[PDB]
Amino acid sequence: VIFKKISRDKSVTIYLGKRDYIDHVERVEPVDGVVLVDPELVKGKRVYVSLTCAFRYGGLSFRRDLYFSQVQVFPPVGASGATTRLQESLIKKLGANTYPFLLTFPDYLPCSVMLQPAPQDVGKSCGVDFEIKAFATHSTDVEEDKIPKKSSVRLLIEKVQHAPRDMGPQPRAEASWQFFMSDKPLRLAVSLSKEIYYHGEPIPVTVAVTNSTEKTVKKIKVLVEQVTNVVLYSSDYYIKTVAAEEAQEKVPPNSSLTKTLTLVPLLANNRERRGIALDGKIKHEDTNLASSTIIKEGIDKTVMGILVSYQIKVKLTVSGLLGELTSSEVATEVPFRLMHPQP
Repeated sequence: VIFKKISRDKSVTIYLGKRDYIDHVERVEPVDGVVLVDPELVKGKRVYVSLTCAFRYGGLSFRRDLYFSQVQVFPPVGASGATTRLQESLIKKLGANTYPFLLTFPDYLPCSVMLQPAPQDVGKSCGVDFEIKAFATHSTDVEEDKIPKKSSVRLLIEKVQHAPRDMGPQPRAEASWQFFMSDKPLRLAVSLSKEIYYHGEPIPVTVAVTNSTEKTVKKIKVLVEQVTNVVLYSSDYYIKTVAAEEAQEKVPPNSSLTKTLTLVPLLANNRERRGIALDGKIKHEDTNLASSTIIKEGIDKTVMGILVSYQIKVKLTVSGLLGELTSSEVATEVPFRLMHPQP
């Protein structure tokens, strides 16, 4: 759906073909668009188009430009390169005051992520925004580099994480426990079907409990936890359960059990959207859980602003022996990556 935005003084209008731009690790879809100007109003002026990736935190406020690119589209510079089908269409259709622009993403950026704090959280609101801006600027004998608000337009865009071609090794885990006063172990092996999952895709967690203890494994709980780490400006940490299933089955003393439970991590699983890393405005409707942060090798993690990750957590609730006051709970975790399907 081709969408446009006109400036207040109607001098600079900007057209884009889409709002979501696909990052699939291998490459990122460039921002190809067009700018229709009113030659009467932009006469003697210059019109630029900019791409900005900013991390914001927060009145108290912090902002870091994770990436910035800018080009002049009027008057023309003559170095635009080959035009795309969308650009050619829009130019041939809108008239002659139409000037194409192409703004590429680098490979060291994160994707669109927003985070609003919950009452039990000490962190402030933060996120990563992507913004395209077309503006007209000019100088005079009294002022230079004057950019009036009326001669400019902004468009918020999305940068969406999609699965790359390859994929990590099969997620596996193994934890063993020896409790107080007994060298008898409780072993727990956990495997996932694959290392990358898609938003909405069922996640098969295979759980193998080898219980050599005199204790009873009263409960087997499997969660999908979203761990999020703000890594710029303030060191905030969040961890929320976004999916949960129990086994409805126990493991008696000196017993073994292997079962498969299927978790689907969805934002719709909890009405509470706060304290969770999302991929859009916390009140919109197509907002999903943020995709796993894919940190490219050699890059310093802090330039991602917000690190998002997902893990399967297997919790075992074991019974107390004679003399013990309460039950006990042990747990293990196995990481995995969540994102949108391949292009």
